[PDB]
Amino acid sequence: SGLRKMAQPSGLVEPCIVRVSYGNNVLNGLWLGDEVICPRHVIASDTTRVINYENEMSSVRLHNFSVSKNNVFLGVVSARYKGVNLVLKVNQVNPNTPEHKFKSIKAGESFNILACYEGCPGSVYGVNMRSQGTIKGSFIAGTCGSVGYVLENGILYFVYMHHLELGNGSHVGSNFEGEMYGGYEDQPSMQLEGTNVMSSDNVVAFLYAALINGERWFVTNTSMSLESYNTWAKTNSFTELSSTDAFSMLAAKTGQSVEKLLDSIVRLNKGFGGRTILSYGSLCDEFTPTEVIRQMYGVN
Amino acid sequence: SGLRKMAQPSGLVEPCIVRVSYGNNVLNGLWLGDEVICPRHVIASDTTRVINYENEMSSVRLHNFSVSKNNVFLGVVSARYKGVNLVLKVNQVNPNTPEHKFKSIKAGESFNILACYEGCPGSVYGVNMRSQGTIKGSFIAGTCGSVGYVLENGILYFVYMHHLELGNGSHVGSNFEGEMYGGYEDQPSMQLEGTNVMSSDNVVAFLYAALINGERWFVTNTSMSLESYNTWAKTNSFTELSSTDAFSMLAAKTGQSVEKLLDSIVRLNKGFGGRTILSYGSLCDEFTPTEVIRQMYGV
Repeated sequence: SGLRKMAQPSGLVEPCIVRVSYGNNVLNGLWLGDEVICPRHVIASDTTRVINYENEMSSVRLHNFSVSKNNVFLGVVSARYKGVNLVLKVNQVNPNTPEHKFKSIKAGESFNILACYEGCPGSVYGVNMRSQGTIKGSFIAGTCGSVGYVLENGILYFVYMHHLELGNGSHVGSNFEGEMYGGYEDQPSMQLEGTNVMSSDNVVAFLYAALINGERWFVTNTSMSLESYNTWAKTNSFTELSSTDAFSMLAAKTGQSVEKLLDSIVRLNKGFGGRTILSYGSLCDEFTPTEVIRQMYGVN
Repeated sequence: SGLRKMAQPSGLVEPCIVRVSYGNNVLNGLWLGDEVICPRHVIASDTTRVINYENEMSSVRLHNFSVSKNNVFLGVVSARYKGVNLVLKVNQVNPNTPEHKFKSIKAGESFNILACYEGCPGSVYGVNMRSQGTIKGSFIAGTCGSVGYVLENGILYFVYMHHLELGNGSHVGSNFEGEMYGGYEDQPSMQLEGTNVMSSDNVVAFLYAALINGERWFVTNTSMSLESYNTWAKTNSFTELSSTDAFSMLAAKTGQSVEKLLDSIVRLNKGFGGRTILSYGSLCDEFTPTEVIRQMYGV
């Protein structure tokens, strides 16, 4: 069973998705307790040109918001910005609010996206946060407000809320404190993403998955120390490898030390030639050590 | 923008998942009404040797089954085989049984898998049915009994239950009528998969997505008519293309009419020459035209 991207189940999250419209703008929000959070650009008069958010808020009329789960309509009793998110106090507590926390995702970490269309959950898939604070997902007009979440040992953390797409196609969102990942502005502007730095952690994990799957052609039987690799990485847009401790059970299971995979990376970064790994034509950094271990052995 | 294999939400299915054990075997079952369905091989006293299902059925002792949700067990009142599925009547109705239907998936069609580990929902991902009736999923020991479903216009359909993995890594399961997709036997035998036939309409969809996503290297100053492509298709493990009717909007926004993409397929089959398309080193037939259209400019 090769390496494919998965999402954790979505059932705890689905009951919290609501439809939010204001003016001609429609998107999704997240309903926990007596509050609904959604991108603040929903109250903007024209999201196509620069927005003066202070003015849009001063002119705001609460009864112009339409917030709904299905046939359930939520009166908005107040609205305030919390960074790039709008927080709407509403007249009903969501009876299906799951127990949860909030946290921010770091470069190289994976999480789940529940893509929603006008208030209706549509799909779910796994993503991985890139160094510049963007993700390579799949969002179309109307998916703003979609929610990113991760479950860790029974704890549900909400971690992302979708805002916009960069000119280069990458996707940008915020955490629930309202800080935009990557620092990008919620405006129609020419901001650039910048150069992305590959996660060595995840690429080493990708190669272990390939070994476990029966592909070993990139195996060198020559090992590169963690220090030599790290100096090489600072100069080739890859992150410094923490320690080799995260791969202990993977190295034991395949018989390949991390240092041999490090040597494989330096060589494979030159180019796969006419060969592939897990059907990819180049190194993949989308899978974390923990994703691979669960997917390959399932002990989580 | 962007193309990813996605799955439809699992909230309706998760409450139906249960742990079913018997002997040294532990796998998953689907709990609907007062019945639990699971792969009948959970009854095998020895899974390393050919299984005689009549004998395992004759000597069954209902008390040896253990069926539970969370740490809560259910009583097994009876057990019968329905094709390769084991059906167990239990002493209790699932109060969370969603409204549902059952249907069979055809070659080239996509559906969702809710991968489960010994009674517990662990992950959700989309798959697509191969010509020989198998899927390329990610199932590891303990995920047998995982469930395949599809949502269409608000109607939930259960379509697959996972049984086993063939020597070549391909995955085999049955429908809810108890028929194994592809007619494979539910035995620990070394049966082969058979020649895999690539779905053409899905490959064109994929190439269209690559165009929309910005890759053009594979597009050339050429066109291969519907009729001639369908001819090459027949002797090169590829299906026939009914019409170009499905691609109107894709062909319209990319500016590449279908017959040009058909030409690309014929020429990529021999290798990408080291290049990639949406990151893959070979052609992908895992996405249907509808799946791609909905993700490209939105429905």
